[PDB]
Amino acid sequence: MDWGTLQTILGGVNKHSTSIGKIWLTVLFIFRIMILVVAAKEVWGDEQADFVCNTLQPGCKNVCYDHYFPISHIRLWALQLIFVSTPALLVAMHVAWTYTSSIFFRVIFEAAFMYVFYVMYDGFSMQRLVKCNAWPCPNTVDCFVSRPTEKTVFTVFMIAVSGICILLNVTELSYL
Amino acid sequence: MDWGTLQTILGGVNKHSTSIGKIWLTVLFIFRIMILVVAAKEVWGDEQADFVCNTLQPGCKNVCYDHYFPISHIRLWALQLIFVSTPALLVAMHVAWTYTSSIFFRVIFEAAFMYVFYVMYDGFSMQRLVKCNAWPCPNTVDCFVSRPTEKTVFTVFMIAVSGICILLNVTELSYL
Repeated sequence: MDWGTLQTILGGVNKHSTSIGKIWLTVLFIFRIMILVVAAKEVWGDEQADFVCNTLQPGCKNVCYDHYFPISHIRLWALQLIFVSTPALLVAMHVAWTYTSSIFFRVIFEAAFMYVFYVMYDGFSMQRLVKCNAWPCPNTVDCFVSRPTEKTVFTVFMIAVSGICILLNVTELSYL
Repeated sequence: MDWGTLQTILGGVNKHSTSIGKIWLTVLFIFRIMILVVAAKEVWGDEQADFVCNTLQPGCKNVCYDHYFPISHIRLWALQLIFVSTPALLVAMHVAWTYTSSIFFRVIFEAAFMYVFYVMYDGFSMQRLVKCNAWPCPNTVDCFVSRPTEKTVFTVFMIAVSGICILLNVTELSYL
């Protein structure tokens, strides 16, 4: 891939005691894109052949995999970014009803993804072994995970990023 | 093995217009012993590793094997013989309440084994493929058999033998 190949005329800088946010926020935008693609198919890209189930039950790997991973972290992120992406191309150029409502959209989205995330991954963690007692899964069986530490780390990162994103997003939203 | 190694003094033969049965019946006794041991562990002796089940279900071979073969033919025979065996050593020597009741026992046993047999192997046959839909056997699966023709043949034999056994057994039971 390659994303962004024309940014040369940016001599105009800020002078006020504000609009520091847009710097921080474009930086976090670009950042999160890199951070994503660089580790995109490279942490969670694997986790299909990595959910070993101690059994001889047919299918129970698939069963428990959806049971505990309806969706992977990186998708909720990918979405979180895209919904939080549309205000970016908006704020690309501003001076001359929406504009600040773009800022607010950007806030509330990111908030939503945080909440529903912690609803799903309660404990902000990756259990080393998830058991499973699904229908075909004849009793409570065991179902492993690879690299739970890893995924936990990058999750801590992205959530911290979400917090700072919103804090400057809102710190300039709160101009009154 | 070796069974029977002392029979020399049998010069006394029958002269009446009866007791032909005891000849026929001792012959059928000895016969069925040979017939058994010669093919004993040699037709049904195999059928443990011979009940292939098209599946990947664990255990479903054992499951369906008991399902369709609670017990093998040769056991019902083995029993049929033994219950029908005790009157033999009785009638070994006779001239001088039981004696004829031994004959009747010998009849009714053999009859019973015939009936319950056909209850179990209905159709006097060996199906080339028995399906199976047991609990672990996830859907209706297939479960093969080896040498069904063979076993069918020797079954036809033993049942015919049962018929003639009883017919002479009773033909001399019916003396009045």
